[PDB]
Amino acid sequence: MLTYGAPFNFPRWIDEHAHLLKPPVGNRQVWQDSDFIVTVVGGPNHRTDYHDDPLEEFFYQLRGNAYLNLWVDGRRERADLKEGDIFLLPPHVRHSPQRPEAGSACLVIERQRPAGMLDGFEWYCDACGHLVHRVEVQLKSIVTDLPPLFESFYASEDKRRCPHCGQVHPGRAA
Amino acid sequence: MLTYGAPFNFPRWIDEHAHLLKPPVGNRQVWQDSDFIVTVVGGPNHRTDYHDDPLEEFFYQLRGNAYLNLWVDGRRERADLKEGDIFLLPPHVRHSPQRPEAGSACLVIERQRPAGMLDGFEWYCDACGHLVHRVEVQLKSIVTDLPPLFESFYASEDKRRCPHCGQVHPGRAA
Ligand SMILES: O=C(O)c1ccccn1
Ligand SMILES: O=C(O)c1ccccn1
Ligand SMILES: [Fe+2]
Ligand SMILES: [Fe+2]
Ligand SMILES: [Fe+2]
Ligand SMILES: [Fe+2]
Repeated sequence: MLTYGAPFNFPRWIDEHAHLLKPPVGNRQVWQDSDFIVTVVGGPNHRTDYHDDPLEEFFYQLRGNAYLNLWVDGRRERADLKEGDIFLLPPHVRHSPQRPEAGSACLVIERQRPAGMLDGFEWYCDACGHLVHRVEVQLKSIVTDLPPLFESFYASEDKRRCPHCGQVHPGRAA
Repeated sequence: MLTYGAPFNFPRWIDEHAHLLKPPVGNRQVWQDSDFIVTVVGGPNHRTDYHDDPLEEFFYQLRGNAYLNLWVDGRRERADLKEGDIFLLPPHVRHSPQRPEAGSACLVIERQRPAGMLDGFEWYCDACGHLVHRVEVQLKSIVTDLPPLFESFYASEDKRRCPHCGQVHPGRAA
């Protein structure tokens, strides 16, 4: 059977879910309990965490523009997602997506992670660039598994303290 | 490093590869040697084989219209991919994509299959509906692993012969 339902018009779906593609929610997963995790992410949203995904991430910036702050070869780099761009991110490339525009929409496709394959979330020192804190998580549900992780970092000067230079990371906004 | 390169404009890429999105080639994979197999499929193309994919298939019909002939719950059914539609096909749902329109373009995303996880290709009797022939294949490369499979079916009245009613399947065109 068609477990995931029939085909349906994507622009219409995006328009119908526009109220969820903005703060405070910001994103909406298309199908539940599927192997391919298909999400539409809107904006505005800025963030300071880097994601270490053990599998690939596919991006197709449908409306508006965004960018990914990356670590590439030990250096801070930026990959721009201009409207119309597609991009495939290799496993483990650290990325912090920034989505400054309201009304923007990006198709992001990932795979469910197998048991034992963990995701990392990391923060780096604005002053010296050293890793400040890393949490590894078995990501089963984004909604329940992820926000408390972020909240616990923001609430803790210990977690936010750079082990190299001692500077306390700002937390939620940089 | 960005193994798969930087982001790039998708409509421009599709326009630049338009000569490959029509007979005799018909499709073009976007990135090589990636876990996510990302393809753009054009037209026109009609076919008689059903695919039994052990993993999910994601579709986004970007330009023009297409449709999938399916077996759902023991009955012949059709899922239309109208321009703008997205669709997620569950594993093992038999599907025969038909792409009647020139200039059409559909984003199709699949995963590389692990060793031991095989794809099936099947043909069914137009008269009685019984399975006529099935081949299982470890799909490593579409270009080399798949066309000879199809050719060997078309060239063989034995393979094309229905075991229930004896009718010889037409082969390439129905
Ligand atoms: O939710 C994710 O997995 C993700 C996607 C893009 C950038 C950072 N994180
Ligand atoms: O190439 C495939 O895996 C495929 C895709 C869609 C329909 C039939 N086959
Ligand atoms: Fe990510
Ligand atoms: Fe520091
Ligand atoms: Fe298929
Ligand atoms: Fe038959």
